[PDB]
Amino acid sequence: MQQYLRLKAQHPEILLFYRMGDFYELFYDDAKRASQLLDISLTPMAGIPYHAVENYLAKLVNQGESVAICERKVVRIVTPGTISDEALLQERQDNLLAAIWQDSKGFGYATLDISSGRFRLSEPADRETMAAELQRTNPAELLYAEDFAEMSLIEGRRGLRRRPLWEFEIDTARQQLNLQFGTRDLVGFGVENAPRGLCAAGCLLQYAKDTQRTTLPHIRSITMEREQDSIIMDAATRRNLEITQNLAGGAENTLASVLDCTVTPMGSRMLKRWLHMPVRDTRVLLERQQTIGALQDFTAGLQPVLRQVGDLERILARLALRTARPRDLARMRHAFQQLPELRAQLETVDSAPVQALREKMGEFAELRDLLERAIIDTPPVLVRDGGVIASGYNEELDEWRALADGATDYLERLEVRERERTGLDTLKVGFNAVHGYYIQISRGQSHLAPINYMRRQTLKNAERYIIPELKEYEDKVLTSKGKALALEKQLYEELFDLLLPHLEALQQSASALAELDVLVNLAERAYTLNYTCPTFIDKPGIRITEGRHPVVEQVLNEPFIANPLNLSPQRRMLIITGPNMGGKSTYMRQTALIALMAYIGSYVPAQKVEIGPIDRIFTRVGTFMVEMTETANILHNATEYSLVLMDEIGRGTSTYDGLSLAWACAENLANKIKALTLFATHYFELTQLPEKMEGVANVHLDALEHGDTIAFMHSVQDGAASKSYGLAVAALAGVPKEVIKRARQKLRELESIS
Amino acid sequence: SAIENFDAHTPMMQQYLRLKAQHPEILLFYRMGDFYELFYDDAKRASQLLDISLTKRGASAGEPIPMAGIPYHAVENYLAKLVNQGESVAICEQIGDPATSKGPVERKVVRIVTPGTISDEALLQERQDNLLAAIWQDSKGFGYATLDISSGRFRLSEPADRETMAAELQRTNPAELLYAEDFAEMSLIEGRRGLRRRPLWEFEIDTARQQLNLQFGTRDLVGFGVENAPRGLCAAGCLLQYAKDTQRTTLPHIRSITMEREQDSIIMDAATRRNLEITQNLAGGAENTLASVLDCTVTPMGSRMLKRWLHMPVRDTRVLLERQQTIGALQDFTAGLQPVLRQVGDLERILARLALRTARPRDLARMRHAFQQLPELRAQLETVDSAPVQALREKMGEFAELRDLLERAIIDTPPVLVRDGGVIASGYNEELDEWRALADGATDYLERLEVRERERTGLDTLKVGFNAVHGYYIQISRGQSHLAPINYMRRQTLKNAERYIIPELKEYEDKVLTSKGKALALEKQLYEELFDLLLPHLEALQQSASALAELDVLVNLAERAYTLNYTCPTFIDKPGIRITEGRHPVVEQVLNEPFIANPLNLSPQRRMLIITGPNMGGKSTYMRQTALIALMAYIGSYVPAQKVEIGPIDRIFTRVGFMVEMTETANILHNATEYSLVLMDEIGRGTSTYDGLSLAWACAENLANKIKALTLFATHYFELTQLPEKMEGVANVHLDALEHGDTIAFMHSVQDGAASKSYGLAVAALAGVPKEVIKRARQKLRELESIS
DNA sequence: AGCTGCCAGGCACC
DNA sequence: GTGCCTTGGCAGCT
Ligand SMILES: Nc1ncnc2c1ncn2[C@@H]1O[C@H](COP(=O)(O)OP(=O)(O)O)[C@@H](O)[C@H]1O
Ligand SMILES: [Mg+2]
Repeated sequence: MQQYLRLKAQHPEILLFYRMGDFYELFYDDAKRASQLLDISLTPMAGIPYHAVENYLAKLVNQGESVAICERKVVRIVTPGTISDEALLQERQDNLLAAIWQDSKGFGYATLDISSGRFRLSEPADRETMAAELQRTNPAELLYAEDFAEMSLIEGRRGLRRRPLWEFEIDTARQQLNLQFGTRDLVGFGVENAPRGLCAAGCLLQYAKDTQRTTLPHIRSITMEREQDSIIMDAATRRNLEITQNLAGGAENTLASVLDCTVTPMGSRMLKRWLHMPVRDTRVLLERQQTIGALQDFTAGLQPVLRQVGDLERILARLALRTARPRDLARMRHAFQQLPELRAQLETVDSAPVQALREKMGEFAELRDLLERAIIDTPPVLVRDGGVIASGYNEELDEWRALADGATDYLERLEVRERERTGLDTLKVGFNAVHGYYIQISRGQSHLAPINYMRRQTLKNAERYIIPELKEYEDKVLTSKGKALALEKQLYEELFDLLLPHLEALQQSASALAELDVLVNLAERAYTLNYTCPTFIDKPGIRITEGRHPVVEQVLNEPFIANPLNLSPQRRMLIITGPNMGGKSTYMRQTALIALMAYIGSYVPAQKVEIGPIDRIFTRVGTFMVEMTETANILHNATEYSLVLMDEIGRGTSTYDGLSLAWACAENLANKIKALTLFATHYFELTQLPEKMEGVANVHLDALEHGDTIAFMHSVQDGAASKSYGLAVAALAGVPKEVIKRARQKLRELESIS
Repeated sequence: SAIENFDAHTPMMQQYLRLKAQHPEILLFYRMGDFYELFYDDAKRASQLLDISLTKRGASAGEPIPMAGIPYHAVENYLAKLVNQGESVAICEQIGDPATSKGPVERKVVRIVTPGTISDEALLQERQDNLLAAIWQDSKGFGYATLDISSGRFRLSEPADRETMAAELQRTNPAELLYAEDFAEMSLIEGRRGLRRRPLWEFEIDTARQQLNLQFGTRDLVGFGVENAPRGLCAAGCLLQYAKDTQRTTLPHIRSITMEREQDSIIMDAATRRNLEITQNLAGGAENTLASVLDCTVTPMGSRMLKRWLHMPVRDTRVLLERQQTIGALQDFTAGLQPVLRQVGDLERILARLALRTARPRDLARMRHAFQQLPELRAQLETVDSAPVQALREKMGEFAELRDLLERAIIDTPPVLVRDGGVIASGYNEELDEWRALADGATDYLERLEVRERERTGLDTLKVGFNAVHGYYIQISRGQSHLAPINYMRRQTLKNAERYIIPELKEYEDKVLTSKGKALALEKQLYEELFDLLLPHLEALQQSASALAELDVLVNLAERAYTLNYTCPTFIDKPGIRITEGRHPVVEQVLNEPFIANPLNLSPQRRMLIITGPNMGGKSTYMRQTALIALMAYIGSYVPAQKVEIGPIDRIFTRVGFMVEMTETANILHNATEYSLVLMDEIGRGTSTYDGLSLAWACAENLANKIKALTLFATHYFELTQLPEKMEGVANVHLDALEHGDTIAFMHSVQDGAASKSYGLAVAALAGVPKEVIKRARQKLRELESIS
């Protein structure tokens, strides 16, 4: 046990699994942390069983831990961002490697999805935009230059990896990026004039390659994510809208929960991506809109077939890495068989892009016929033990099998020859690695074992023998079965050689199939959930009719209530007064969301939506300090094409400081920024604003008082709120009648003064 | 779908289905030979829960039988897994003797492991209580009972309202909760772990009394002062009935019950406990809580007690003074006692296993070891001049006789279990010394017979060996196996060697095996004999463990008082709190800068402080420390300040800033009295400007003028600084700030009077709100300031 | 030292 | 009097 320490040197910053029998023990500083992650005991030992390493691996890997197995030297290493095995990955969630680094000018960024090969790079200018990306992409592993200054950005992130500065040298990166894609220059990818980003990308690429020690011919390109291309959404806005992850960490009662009725895992992952990346370019959208409406009818017929395609993206990765297993080629073939049925259905769909996805989807006939002949219906998990290549694929194999089988058949009749020529009904042939083939007599019966029988193993209640004949046909079995196992593997490896030259076209199929899933889904959702198609206008504005919060309406078993909205440049800002109770917050969020969805190509929960160009979405809807910091970022960055949602700011400090801060903020967003604003507030004094400045208007929520409770409504109406309900609720909440009456007195006296 | 009427099943599955029908909701481990097995549904679940194979074993009444199992020897790993996910398991054992059992061997469920009744070292946590509990509801209140099965501690109580009941669940935090079937307030109990719905009949009062009396050996419950408390007794009844059915043995360590009266201790509510971070930080960890800072006990049974104390402050002026006196006398003796007190270990829980006849060999060895530290504890404490200390030196006994029993009965370091022997020592039982010796002829015998047979046969590969399946043997290699004596009877064959047996050896096989088993049965008989010798003293032993735990706690609090610099507070007759240079006992450690200590004078004439101050000024911390100083004072501990005078305090309320705030606040208005300490922390929420301020006003008014509680009222509303003007008993304090220059500065120092101003704009400016906007908010502020 | 597979002891069934 | 079967232990082969 002294050979562990000297070989920990090899990899210091990584957990070292070490083999001791049927477990993988861990020592020293590494056991404390490994028991503190996986729920096991520390003795400084700690270890796991062999037929479950791949869970106590997938689970350290989930928490940003690279791992290193040790069998004698380090044989396997995994890292959070570089895995591609279906056991280690979560079915419907991206898993990225990222690299980040820092010039004096600003930041360079690069994400890799090792499975899809989806390789993106960006170049955030300021602090908070680098922060917004770290949020959105959620790298499972973060490479960062040692010299990286602003660590408060990535300080507590899981699976951080400090790397030398020289891995972010521009010309080493350029070469290696160009060698990877097979080009002279990266101009065809739109990135040659973007050196910061390319550094991030060169370092990342460098490292991926290392973790794999193979080519990665699925990584054939790179794209850059320009700022002006997307509607920008700060981390806080992403979180408040609950796009994929609800505020409480989970994933239900979220926008994706409602909108994500895709059937392939690769399509779930793509939908979620789109949802986090609304694009400002109406082109791509207007085209998405029209695709989505075309497949309205063809939904029922398409999805159940599309479901059979499966996760063809991730399978295509294990083909590239050459790790793909029997069941993976089997799932690849099953998908090819779907392609013709799908092609038949998209034939009629009159939409130039739907027809493009059918072209891009491919058919792949050779390959479908190839694996139809070369694999059985349902092979076993691994090639390891043969029985995967179908009978009739290759004369030679079949011959070697028929040989083995005729030795099995002999040995069965030998079981019946000896049973007859002994009169002993517990006789039987068996197989075992210890002894090879063997006859076996029960213990009570074993003394009548014929004199030619040679004994070999005394068991508790039986005895085992061998004879020249028996051993001679073992020879026959072992020979055949073994030669034919070696053939299956060679035959199976050749299936890789024939499949790989079409890797390019296949990636394109999975991707076309992936988009087809998403759009077919968005089409079904649009139809089922009574969404309408939003139209786009030139000036900034949001005109909604009977619109809704897409999640709240699916979740609550009370009726939703639909509200209008009418923001234009002549009506930029609504001062929303009245009680809150979620109602005001909902009216706002359904706005952010209806816009988000519009600007993703989806249909929207409303009788009608007109909408202008939006560049950022801000949603302070959630210390006083946080509130003000968030409010600061909004005032510093809103343009007049921003959508800005603000929730009773002022609460938390003094009547007058807050009244004043809120007044000063509304003035600023309405006269200076001129951004389209919903300004929830409680200050009644703010309702004078419409008189004191153009382009502000008053709207409100109200409540009905019946019986023994109070109906907090959901319905926005013109003008200011002429009532308050805090005392109303104090009453229903059990506060002594006399106290309430004293508060009511205090109320009429404080208000009267204003 | 098959009809599975009794007589369609096999004799075995009949026996199973009968026992299983007595445990329909919980897994049944079913001893079948060497394996605990599980069938149907149970197997399906067990398979999912414990990750084990789901298989089949021969249909019974037409349909096949799902099956899952685990060998008997690995049962406790799996009992651990299940108990940790709040699952009960009924253990069914074999009672009979299959060699004289015609049908299936008799089978009785002998125990039931449930999360509130575990008493094994490996299933529990050393520094953390594990309570069973029962709750039930009357038309007019709440009955409630708790057992700590591994010490016998058995309390009962009767909370008057929803919020006190919510306080009591939070405080006690039962791993398991039996609750009556007709319980109304599922808000309290839904979503707790180990929830157990029980039928009304178990909470019937005459039955509770019957059982409880019978367990305690009494005609009535008058001497436990609970004969008065049928609301709570009904809980006890249902608790006990349950314990008995889990354990299925006597429970001699459950000898009394004790009421927890409302007046006997400072009642704090959900909010207050959460917000004082007594044992749980505000995220859920234990890092940096009261208990983290104060808990340097050396035994686990002591760490647990300090935590019950911290959680239930006592209002007995006499218990408190005796406690302070102890922390005083013992201050010099902490360095010597603690290293000795540590070796006592967790005797509390050992005596639990002793009560249940469960204790293992290493349990008795550590009981012996504890006994061995008593004479040195009696020395160290004799010289200490303090009667309370001397009554603990007294109560902790010495136990010279039982110590000499374990020293003669058991070897120094025995194995974990009795099941293989090697526990009882030489000299204790002469019949065992005799049986051991006949069994250990190996010292040179099999070696001698081996060597003499190798020379007689001339067959160098000849070895003697035992293998568990075929007994002893003489082995010969296959090269030489045809040359072996004709006398050698072939016994076991192998690939390259052939083992034989002869009379001389088969006879030594028998001499050895019957004697080894005779010696194990007798040893197991001697071991269980230890329990009957010890058990008679169980009561005086329990009183010892308690003594040593309390000593651990006090010796601790003494050391804590020295190293952290605390002073004995004094108590007074009327309500009031008077702190000179006092600190938050916790936050003055996590901080790597000196803690700005602060004063406080609360009296019946100066009983509400409106507390203003900027955000992050130190307001919440000022209130938190006030309650922790009151909290520590009322456990007998020394306190984090220079001087403290504190009056009686019945209850502590906390509100920290919808329909929930309103209710919480109403509870404070209904149950607060002159003797309560109330912390409103920035309350008052409305749907308009002056909505919520109005309520805070009326609430502050009502608290000052009608309730007359002691009150720390932190506030953002400057409107409330006018309260002293109008209200009697109300005064303004503030946490100082220096805008002075352009920046902030939090001086963290409480001062008299209203604050100079609110700092909202300055704090907004510090957040990075653009200057042009702060400039215009100020233009607006001077607008609003001009009204008055 | 590593991998394979008999064995533990109940009871049902032929 | 052989059948059948969980999991963990370690014997019996390399
Ligand atoms: N007496 C003090 N001395 C030094 N630091 C303090 C003191 N009181 C509070 N603080 C620090 O200031 C922080 C914020 O204090 P806090 O009580 O929350 O102010 P407020 O409640 O008014 O918002 C605390 O977490 C603590 O670290
Ligand atoms: Mg505070």
